[PDB]
Amino acid sequence: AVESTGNAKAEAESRAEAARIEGEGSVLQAKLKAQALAIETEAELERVK
Amino acid sequence: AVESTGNAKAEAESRAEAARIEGEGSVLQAKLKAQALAIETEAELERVK
Repeated sequence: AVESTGNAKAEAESRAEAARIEGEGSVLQAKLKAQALAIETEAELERVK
Repeated sequence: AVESTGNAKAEAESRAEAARIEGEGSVLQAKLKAQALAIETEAELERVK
């Protein structure tokens, strides 16, 4: 019981870790993507104007 | 009886463990996904506006 629960807990917490780093990393990368799209669509809107 | 119930209990608790880590991990990852979709659709709604 301790063995199977141990390994399953290990793989599961591994997925939780990957999910967390993917989480915050998605947050920051989406934020820089937000600034990028913002400045790009801004200059684009200007010159197109 | 103790043997079969023991092994079945082990595998079952293993599934419970995986279900729990999948649970909270789904919670946190869905939350970061929520912030990501929020900021992304926010900046998107702005520039599109």
